Amino acid sequence: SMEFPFDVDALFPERITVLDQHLRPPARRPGTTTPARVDLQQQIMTIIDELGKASAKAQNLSAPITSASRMQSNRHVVYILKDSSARPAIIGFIKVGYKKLFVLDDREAHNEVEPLCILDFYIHESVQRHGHGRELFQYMLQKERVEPHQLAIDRPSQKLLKFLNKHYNLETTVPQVNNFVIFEGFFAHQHR
Amino acid sequence: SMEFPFDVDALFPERITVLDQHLRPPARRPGTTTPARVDLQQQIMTIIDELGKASAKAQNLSAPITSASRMQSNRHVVYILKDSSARPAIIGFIKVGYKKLFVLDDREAHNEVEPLCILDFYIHESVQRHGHGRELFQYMLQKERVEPHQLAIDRPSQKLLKFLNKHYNLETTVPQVNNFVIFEGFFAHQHR
Ligand SMILES: CC(=O)SCCNC(=O)CCNC(=O)[C@H](O)C(C)(C)COP(=O)(O)OP(=O)(O)OC[C@H]1O[C@@H](n2cnc3c(N)ncnc32)[C@H](O)[C@@H]1OP(=O)(O)O
Ligand SMILES: CC(=O)SCCNC(=O)CCNC(=O)[C@H](O)C(C)(C)COP(=O)(O)OP(=O)(O)OC[C@H]1O[C@@H](n2cnc3c(N)ncnc32)[C@H](O)[C@@H]1OP(=O)(O)O
Ligand code: NA
Ligand code: NA
Repeated sequence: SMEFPFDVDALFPERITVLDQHLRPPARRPGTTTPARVDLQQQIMTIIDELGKASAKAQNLSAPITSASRMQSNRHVVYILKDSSARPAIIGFIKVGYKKLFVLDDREAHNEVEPLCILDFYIHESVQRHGHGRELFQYMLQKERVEPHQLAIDRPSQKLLKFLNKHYNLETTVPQVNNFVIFEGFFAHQHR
Repeated sequence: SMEFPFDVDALFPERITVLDQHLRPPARRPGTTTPARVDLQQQIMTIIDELGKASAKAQNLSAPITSASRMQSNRHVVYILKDSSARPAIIGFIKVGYKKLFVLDDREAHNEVEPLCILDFYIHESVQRHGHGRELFQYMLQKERVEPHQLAIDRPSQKLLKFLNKHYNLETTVPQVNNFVIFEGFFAHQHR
C-alpha cells in the first residue's frame, strides 16, 4: 500500500479529490491550523508525481505519462481516490482531458473532433479487482457530465478494455491510427 | 485471489511445484484415493492456461506467452507457487527454458549461445511486492543450478528490471537486437 511522509487525510478530506492545472489544495472544515497553501501544493505535486510513476510501472512504461509538471502545463483533470477509514490512504487515480483527435470513422467518413479522453488510470495492485476502479470511473463520469460511449481512450490496456466492456458494455469500433480507442456509439449514427 | 474448481492443495502438495513438458502430476503421500492421473494432468493444464492468461493481462499482452499446449511443445519448465496455509492457493509462477540466442557483445564480439532464459513470471496483483517473486526466483535458481548473471530475460518489464537490480545487483549490459536482456557479468571478461 502507498504512503507519503505527510498527512494525506488532512490534505484530502474527501474520498475522491478532483484537481486541475491549478493544483489547488482542498478547503478544510474550519478550526485546524492548516499548513501554508504553497506547502500543501508541494505535497499534492509529490503525490501526483508518485502516482504517475506507479502507474507507469504498472503499465510497463519507460517514463510516466502523469506528473505534477505535466498537470501544470496541460489541461488535465485528475481524480484521486483515498480510503478515509484505512487501517492503520491513496488507492489510485484517473486522469482525463479533452484532446483534438483526427478520427477515422466507419462508413469511412473521417474528421476532427475533441472528446473527453481517458489518459491515465491506476489502482494499486494490492486492491485491484475490488471495485475501486469502477467507483472512481463513476465519479469522474458524473463530474465531467459525460457518457461512456462519448469517450476516447489513449492506448487502453487489456485490463482496461475488459473493465470498460464489463461495466459499460463498451465494444470497440473502428481502430484508429492515432492509437486512441473509441466504442460503438461514439458516432451519432451508431447504436449504444 | 486465484481459484480453481478442484483441490489445488491435493494436486500440488509442495509450496513450489516444478513441471516440465511431461506435465507430470506430483506424487502424494500414500493413503488418499488419488484421481486418475489423466484427470490430474487436465487440472494442471487448466492451471497453466489460466496462469498464462493472468500473466498476459498483467503484462498488457494480447495473447498469453504461457499455456499448457506451449508447455507440451517446448522445453519449458514452470515453477508454480501455492500457499498451503492460505485462509480460508496459487500465487504465481515463473517459466524458464534454454534458448539459442544470436547475442551481440560489447567489445562488439558477437555469436551464439544458449543460456537459461526467464520467459514468463507473474505474482498475483493482490500480493505483489510482498517477497513472493524473490522466493520463487531463488528456488528456480537453486533447481536450475544457474547464477543470476548467467541468465537472459525475454522482454523484461519495468517491474522485473527493478526486481533483478534489487535482489541480484543486476545491471543491464549491451542492448540486444533480439529483445532479450542480459546483464554485466554475462560474458566471461565482465565482472559481476
Ligand atoms: C488509458 C489508460 O489509463 S490505460 C492503463 C489502465 N491501467 C492499467 O492497466 C494499470 C493496471 N490496472 C489497474 O490499475 C486497474 O486494474 C484498472 C484501473 C484497469 C481497473 O480498476 P480495478 O479497480 O482493477 O477494476 P474494478 O475492480 O473496478 O473492475 C474489475 C473489472 O476490471 C477488469 N479487470 C481488472 N483487473 C483485471 C485483470 N487482472 N484481468 C482482467 N481483467 C481485469 C475486469 O473487467 C474486471 O471484472 P471481472 O473481475 O469480473 O473480470
Ligand atoms: C520475462 C518476464 O516475465 S517480463 C514480465 C514480468 N512480470 C510482470 O511484470 C508482471 C507483473 N509483476 C509481477 O508479477 C511481479 O511484480 C514480479 C514477478 C515482476 C516480481 O515479483 P514480486 O513478488 O512483486 O517481487 P518481490 O516482492 O519479490 O520483490 C519486490 C521488488 O520487485 C520490484 N517491484 C515489484 N513491484 C514493483 C512495482 N510496482 N514498481 C516497481 N518495482 C516493483 C522492486 O524491485 C521491488 O522492491 P522494492 O519494493 O524495494 O522497490
Ligand atoms: Na498492475
Ligand atoms: Na500487474
